[PDB]
Amino acid sequence: PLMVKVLDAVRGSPAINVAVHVFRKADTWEPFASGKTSESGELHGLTTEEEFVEGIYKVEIDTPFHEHAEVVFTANRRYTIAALLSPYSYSTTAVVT
Amino acid sequence: PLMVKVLDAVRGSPAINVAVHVFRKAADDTWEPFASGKTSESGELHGLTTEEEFVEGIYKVEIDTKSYWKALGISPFHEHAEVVFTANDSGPRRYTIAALLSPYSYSTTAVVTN
Amino acid sequence: PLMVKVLDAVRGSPAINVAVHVFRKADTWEPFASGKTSESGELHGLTTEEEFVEGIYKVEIDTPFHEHAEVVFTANRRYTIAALLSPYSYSTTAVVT
Amino acid sequence: PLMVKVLDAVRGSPAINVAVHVFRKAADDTWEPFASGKTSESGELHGLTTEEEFVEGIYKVEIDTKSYWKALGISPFHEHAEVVFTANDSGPRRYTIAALLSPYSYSTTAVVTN
Repeated sequence: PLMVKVLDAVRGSPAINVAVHVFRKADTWEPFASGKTSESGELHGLTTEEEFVEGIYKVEIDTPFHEHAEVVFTANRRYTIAALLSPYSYSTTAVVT
Repeated sequence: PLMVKVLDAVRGSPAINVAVHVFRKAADDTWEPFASGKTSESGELHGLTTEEEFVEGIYKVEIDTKSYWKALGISPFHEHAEVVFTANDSGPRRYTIAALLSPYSYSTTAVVTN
Repeated sequence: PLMVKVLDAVRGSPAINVAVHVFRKADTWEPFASGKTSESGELHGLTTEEEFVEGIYKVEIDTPFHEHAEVVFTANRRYTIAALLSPYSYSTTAVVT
Repeated sequence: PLMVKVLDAVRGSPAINVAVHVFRKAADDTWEPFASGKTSESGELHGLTTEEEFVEGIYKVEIDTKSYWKALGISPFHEHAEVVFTANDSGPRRYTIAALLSPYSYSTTAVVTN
């Protein structure tokens, strides 16, 4: 029900072996799921539909400048959270089907 | 030293009266409130901080986009647009966080000057 | 060797049934390939590796404001041209593997 | 009535001295040269046209990004960043084309004011 795809805007490639942390809003953040992006820049199998209940979720992407993406959304369909990384910028898109 | 500029990609206009919250990471890893405001008619927010108070650290900028879109009659995806970055670790710099907003997508760009 | 994916940033969905025209630089533009995006917002089978030779290509995406994406690049790997559409903005990303 | 602003997402800075070419579609569907210039130290380009000459029509803005990146020591994907749009079909408006550049990605946003 939830997938994450990370792309590298400098190289035009998947961002590989990037640590991704997913949190669910308790109201502090409690760890929900995590992994490292694959060769395709993807992270699948983070959760099941049974455990991916309604609530607020945060996707953190931990890769001369340090910045960090934090994607916060209400969920519950299938969700793809895409992020495109640059040294001084990122973009994120949600595809909900 | 710290400003925020927000554009609306649905209207092709500045995003006006968008709430922005800035936090700074404290030594014990909590987020302390640092500054807040709302964007002007030009989609800009100035006066968040002074050079004295904007010390080296890790800062989190949250742009309250859900409230913005809903007031426009759009049901958006994200709660906020958010970015975390390290500031002033090579001495004082001036930072503009430039955000481009769509209901299901956003970008945040740091424009850093010396 | 060449695929195109179109997304809708207002709806968080594939952009479906959007006409896409591909041109190759002759130096005017001559039609190289075209189609309409599928249910997944994708356009596959535009060309074969044999015919996708080195050169300059242009991908045109024809969907109170009218604007139009034109993505121009030198090719020749596999190329994914992604575009994300908004009423007054678009983004495009190239993933080359 | 027509300005261009360009940011560099690799350097987190304005994109300076980037060539920009604007074209207008003629009645017989050819593209006629309309205006050109280079961005300033602030990444901005003004003075492309006057209100008189910026009539209703379809305009194409090309930002010469390949030359820009290569001078920086980056091998980019695109030849240019390009956008085609209809201008002034509801009477005169002022347009800013705001571009955000990375080697393998860009966005172009029209900020339209009355």
